[PDB]
Amino acid sequence: QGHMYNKTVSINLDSRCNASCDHCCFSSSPTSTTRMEKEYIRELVTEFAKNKTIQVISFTGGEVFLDYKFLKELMEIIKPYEKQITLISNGFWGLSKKKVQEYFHDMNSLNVIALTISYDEYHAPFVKSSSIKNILEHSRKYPDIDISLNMAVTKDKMSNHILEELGDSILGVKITKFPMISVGAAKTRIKQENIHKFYSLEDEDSLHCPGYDIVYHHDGEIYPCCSPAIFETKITLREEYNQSFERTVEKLNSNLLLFILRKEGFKWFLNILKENNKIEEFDIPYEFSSICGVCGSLFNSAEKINYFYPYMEKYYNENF
Amino acid sequence: MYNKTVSINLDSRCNASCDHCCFSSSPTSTTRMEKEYIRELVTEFAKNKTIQVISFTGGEVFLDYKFLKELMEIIKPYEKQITLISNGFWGLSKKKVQEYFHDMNSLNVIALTISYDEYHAPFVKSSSIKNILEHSRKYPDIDISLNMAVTKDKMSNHILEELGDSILGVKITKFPMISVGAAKTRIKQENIHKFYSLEDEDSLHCPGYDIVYHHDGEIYPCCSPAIFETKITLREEYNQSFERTVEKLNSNLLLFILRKEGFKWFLNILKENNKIEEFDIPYEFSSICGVCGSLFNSAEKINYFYPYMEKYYNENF
Ligand SMILES: Nc1ncnc2c1ncn2[C@@H]1O[C@H](CSCC[C@H](N)C(=O)O)[C@@H](O)[C@H]1O
Ligand SMILES: Nc1ncnc2c1ncn2[C@@H]1O[C@H](CSCC[C@H](N)C(=O)O)[C@@H](O)[C@H]1O
Ligand code: SF4
Ligand code: SF4
Ligand code: SF4
Ligand code: SF4
Repeated sequence: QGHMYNKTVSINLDSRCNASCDHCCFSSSPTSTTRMEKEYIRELVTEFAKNKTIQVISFTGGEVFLDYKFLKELMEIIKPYEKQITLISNGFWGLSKKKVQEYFHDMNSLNVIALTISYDEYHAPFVKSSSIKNILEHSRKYPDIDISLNMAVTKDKMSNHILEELGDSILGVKITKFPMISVGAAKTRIKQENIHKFYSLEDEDSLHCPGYDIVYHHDGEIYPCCSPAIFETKITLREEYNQSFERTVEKLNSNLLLFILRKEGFKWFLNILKENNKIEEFDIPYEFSSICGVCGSLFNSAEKINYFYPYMEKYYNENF
Repeated sequence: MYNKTVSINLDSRCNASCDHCCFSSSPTSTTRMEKEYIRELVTEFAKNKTIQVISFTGGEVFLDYKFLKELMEIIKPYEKQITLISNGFWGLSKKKVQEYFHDMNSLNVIALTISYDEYHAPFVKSSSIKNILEHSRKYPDIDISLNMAVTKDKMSNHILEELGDSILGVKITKFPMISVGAAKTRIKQENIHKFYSLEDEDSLHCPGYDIVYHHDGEIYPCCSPAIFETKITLREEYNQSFERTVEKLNSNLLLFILRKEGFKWFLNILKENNKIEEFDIPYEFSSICGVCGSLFNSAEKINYFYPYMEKYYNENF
C-alpha cells in the first residue's frame, strides 16, 4: 500500500532547439538560454539510474539530439543499471542516413524502448519531410523500439498533406494528432479560434486528470505531470536545490490537493465554485482543448489554491 | 507464461464483407462456437486467477450486442479487464453510442479499437465512426485506437481527412495486408506492400504469443491474421481448461524453436533441402507473419520439420 508515481521520471535537458515552432509550449529556439547545468543533470541521471523503483527514464527538450554527445553520455550512465529509456525528438537528424544508422544502433544498445517523432505544419519549416521518412523507414530494422508520430494541429493546420507526403514510411507507426494547449508561443502566435475546444464544464463526469508523471523541467522546477498546462499553475514539487527523488515522490503522494483531484476529479473543485458562485470570479473557461485547460485556471494563483483549503481540510477530517 | 491475457472470437458473421478480410467474414458466415460453449469459456476465464484481460473479436461482436453484454456481465463480478474491436456500424445512432459507452464503462472495458479504411467504407458510413470517436472523449479511461488496413491503391488518405477532428487524441495505425482469406483472391499481390524478404534474417522473429479461442473451435498461439490458416492448434479435446492450453503452449517444441531461433531455423532447413519453391514460401512479404502462414499451412509442411525438431531437442537438453 506504498507510494505511487515512482516507477517513471522525465528530465527536460534544455530549452534550446534547432526549430522555432509557432505553438511551442516552451517557446524553444536556437537562442533559448533556459536549462539546468550539465553537472546537475549528470547527478540527477545518476540518482535515477541507481534508484530502486524507477523503471523508465524519459528525455525531452528542447531538442535532445541537438547535443547528442551529452545525450549519449547520460544514456551510458544509465546502461549498467539497465533502466528503460524513452526519447522524443523533432527528427532533424534524419537528414543524415549515417546519423540515422548510428543513432538507432546507440538507442538499441542503450535500452531505448520508445522513440516519438514530432512532425506537423508547425515543425515543417524547420525539418524536411524526407528526414522524417529516413527515421521511420530505418526504425523497421529495430522492432524492439516502439515508434510514434505526434502531430500538433489547429483548425487551419490539420497536417493532412504532411501525412500523405510521408507515404508508406508511416506503416506500422502509431500516429496521434492532438490539439494545442494555449501556453508558450501558442498563446501569442496562434488565434484562439483555431484551437479546437472539445471539452466543456458540462462534461463534469469526464473531467479527470490523465495521471501524475514527475518531470524535472529545464527551468529547474519539478512538476507533477508532463502537460504543457502545468507550468502556469502554482503546483510545484521542488523545495530546495539538492532534492532526492524519494523526497519528490513523498511530496507528491502527500499533496492533499493532488490527492483529492485524483480521487474525486475536477468536479469536486468545480462544484465548490458553482455552489459559492465563484466560477466567473475564478475565470474558469466554459470550453477547452483538453482536461488540463481547467487545471490551469483552477490553480494558477496561490489565492485560488488557498480558496480550497477549508474544503480540503474538511474532506481530510471526514475521510481520515 | 502467456497466461495473463486471452481472446475469444465470438463469430465469423459480420454486417460487412471486406475485400481483405482474413476470415472472409460476411452476413452469411456460418462458422462459430455454440453460445453455451462460449458462456462456459467466459465463465472459466472470469474465474481464472491468472487472466487479467479478456478480449472479444469476430466477425462483428456488436452485431449480437445482447450476447456481448451477457458475456461482459458474466465477467463483471470477477473484475477482469475487457478489450473490444469493432467496425463501428453501431455508430450511426448517437443514442446507441451513448448506451454502449455507458455499458462499456460500467463493465470494465479498458480499450476499444475501431477498424475503418477503404475496405470497410462500403459497409459503414464515415459519420458513424466520427460519432464513436467524438463520444469516446467523455470516457478517458477507455483507450481508443483506429486501425486502418491499406494497400498501394487504397492508402485511406481521404478517409482520414474526412474523419476531421474526431481523430484528435486517437491512436491511428495504418498497416499492410496479410495475404490470407479474402485478400488472397480479391486483392492484386502488386498492391500489397512488401517490406520484408527472406534475405534479411534480422527482424524475422515472431512478435509474441497471445492465446485465441477461435470461431473455428480451435485455439491459436497468436492474434495474427496469418495464424488462422496454419495447422498450429493448441486444442486437443472439446473440454480443455486454460491451464491445459497454457501447458501445451509452453511445451510446444515448434513454438519453442520458433521463439528462440526465429524463422531462420525453418527457412534454413527448406533452403538446405531445396523445398522453398515446393512449400510456396514468398520471396517478399508485408510482415513477418507472411512467412509463418506459408511455412505451417498444412500438416505435411509441419510434419516436414519434425525429424529436425527431434534432432534439435536431442542436441539441446
Ligand atoms: N502548446 C503546445 N500544445 C500542445 N503540444 C505542444 C505544444 N508545444 C509543444 N507541444 C508538443 O510537445 C511535444 C514535445 S516538445 C519537445 C520535444 C521535441 N522538440 C519535439 O518537438 O518532439 C511535441 O510533440 C510538440 O509538438
Ligand atoms: N487480411 C488481413 N490483413 C490484415 N489485417 C486484416 C486482414 N483481415 C482483417 N484484418 C484486420 O483485422 C482486424 C480485426 S477483423 C475482426 C474485428 C472487426 N470486424 C474489425 O474489422 O475490426 C481489423 O482491423 C481488420 O482490418
Ligand atoms: S515543439 Fe519541439 S521542435 Fe518545435 S520548437 Fe518546441 S521543442 Fe523545438
Ligand atoms: S490535469 Fe493538471 S495535473 Fe493532470 S496532467 Fe493536466 S495539467 Fe497536469
Ligand atoms: S475486416 Fe472486420 S468488418 Fe471487415 S469483413 Fe472482416 S470481420 Fe467484418
Ligand atoms: S503468425 Fe506466426 S509470427 Fe505472426 S504473431 Fe502468430 S506465431 Fe508470431
